[PDB]
Amino acid sequence: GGAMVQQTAGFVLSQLARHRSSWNKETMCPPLVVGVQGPQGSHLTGLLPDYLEKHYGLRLATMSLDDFYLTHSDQVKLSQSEPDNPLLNGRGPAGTHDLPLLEQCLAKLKSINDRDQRAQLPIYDKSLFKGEGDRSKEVVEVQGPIDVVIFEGWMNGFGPLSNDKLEEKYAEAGRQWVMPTILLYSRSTLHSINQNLRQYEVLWDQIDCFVQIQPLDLSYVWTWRLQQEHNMKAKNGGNGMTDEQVRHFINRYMPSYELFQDGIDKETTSWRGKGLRFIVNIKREIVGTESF
Repeated sequence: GGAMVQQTAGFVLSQLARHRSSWNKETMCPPLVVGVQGPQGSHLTGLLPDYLEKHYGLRLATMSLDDFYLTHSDQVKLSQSEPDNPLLNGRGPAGTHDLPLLEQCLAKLKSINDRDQRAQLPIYDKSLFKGEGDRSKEVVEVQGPIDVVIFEGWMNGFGPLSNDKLEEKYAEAGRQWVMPTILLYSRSTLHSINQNLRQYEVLWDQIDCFVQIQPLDLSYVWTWRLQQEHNMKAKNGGNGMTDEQVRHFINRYMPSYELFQDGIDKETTSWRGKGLRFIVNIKREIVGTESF
């Protein structure tokens, strides 16, 4: 109900109206697909659906990237095929998501207004296999018609690099050295994640407009994720990662922020000119907004 939710609602409503005006086909207008990206550390995508449904009469469906991780069996196969890549030894980065399922579900949602109008979305249970995670048997039932699809994720919209450009960033980091986390990894490990990320471009191209939460400084992500783990531990009897384990956890994600986050803001994206960025301080207060 706060400023970010209200401002994001205004943007969704305006983008929906443009989408509906622009639709130049004989079939029904598809849902507006809103991509959402923001760092580790309720929150926007937890509050925004009920706000739009209650106050603006919209029907929403939400896709969260983490619910589309590979099944545990498939992730084990991935780890075994890339034993020297620490980033692929468990869920998280590019390559650890089920891209056929993501594409199938987004295409299903995008045809859900056609005139039968139903979709099923996966749920991922991070506690299974002693915390390694697996797809749940439970699903989310979606009943059309749908005005808006929120498709959110810590790396949604992240763009791959040319080989030369990845090398450029890796070499630059080495000449400068808050150590850049890409220096924790081999060049071949980083190239693999980059190549994995190229497979997401068909998925990104299904997004119509975009909302991004950008910290003033990438260092906030560590601080926020520590707060989150302490908050969760304080409410669930004290079960969670240690501070050191949170650090190692976030060090697996930070190279992706360092290398690929700028791909959200570039001339070739499907949401170019239809993006809203919130710039936030460490207290998560909006300190600026930008369009992209």
